[PDB]
Amino acid sequence: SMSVKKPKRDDSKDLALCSMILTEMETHEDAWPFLLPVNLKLVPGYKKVIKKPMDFSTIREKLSSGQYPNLETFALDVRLVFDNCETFNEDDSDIGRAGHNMRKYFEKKWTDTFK
Repeated sequence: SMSVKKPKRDDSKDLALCSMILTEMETHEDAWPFLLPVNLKLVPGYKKVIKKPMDFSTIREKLSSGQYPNLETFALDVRLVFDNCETFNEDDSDIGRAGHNMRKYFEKKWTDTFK
């Protein structure tokens, strides 16, 4: 509260570390469904159903231009990628499985790096 602060958790490396994690996700063999925004002109249903589209290129641009205020808003957009994927894709499809694999991969890097 006013003039009463918890000790300062060092956040000065967060940008570098989120960038490293994102590189690792970009270079995963199962990243291909997530590298670019879904083409809303060419994929029936996507625009109406998926209220907040998100992809790794869009997260990379946001990260590079100071549009994440903290590491939690970064994790929210990564999870949005996989939450959208589960919304639109069957679990037993190549893309559905890719999204599960990537989410697992992310969450381990996240825990190991920050928790």
